[PDB]
Amino acid sequence: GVQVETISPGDGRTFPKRGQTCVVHYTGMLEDGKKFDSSRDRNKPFKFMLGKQEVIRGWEEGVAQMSVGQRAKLTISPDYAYGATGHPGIIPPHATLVFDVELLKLE
Ligand SMILES: CO[C@H]1C[C@@H]2CC[C@@H](C)[C@@](O)(O2)C(=O)C(=O)N2CCCC[C@H]2C(=O)O[C@H]([C@H](C)C[C@@H]2CC[C@@H](O)[C@H](OC)C2)CC(=O)[C@H](C)/C=C(\C)[C@@H](O)[C@@H](OC)C(=O)[C@H](C)C[C@H](C)/C=C/C=C/C=C/1C
Repeated sequence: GVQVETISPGDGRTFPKRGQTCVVHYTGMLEDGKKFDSSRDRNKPFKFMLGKQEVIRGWEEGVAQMSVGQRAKLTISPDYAYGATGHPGIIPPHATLVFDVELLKLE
């Protein structure tokens, strides 16, 4: 599944609702491997709508349990990421992913 380890705590009260836009900064890497993506490097936060199957399961369930201002290490097993197929040209089959995700605001 997805393990969530807090890097910095949020307010512990303001959690995303289903259908709400989450505004996040993230860095993604293969577990004990190469960094493949970082929204911080392009200086523009990433946005997705929760409960719309817009992102991988590990992100859906991981961000759902985070409060505003929280920064966490998400360790996402293959079944909650890109599984046996992988993501063409970037993520190989059976890849465990590690994301550093900070929940900046809700809109
Ligand atoms: C250039 O950068 C890419 C993202 C890259 C792709 C490759 C991966 C390594 C990665 O580097 O991100 C990455 O770090 C990663 O794994 N991500 C992105 C950060 C959130 C978690 C994860 C993810 O789920 O990506 C996502 C993953 C790759 C595919 C989805 C996985 C869940 C599954 O249910 C979806 O089926 C549909 C497909 C990509 C996204 O986060 C984007 C935003 C969402 C989609 C494309 C779909 O949800 C789509 O559905 C029609 C939409 O509703 C969108 C909003 C419609 C508009 C027009 C499309 C915008 C496309 C944006 C693409 C962006 C910014």
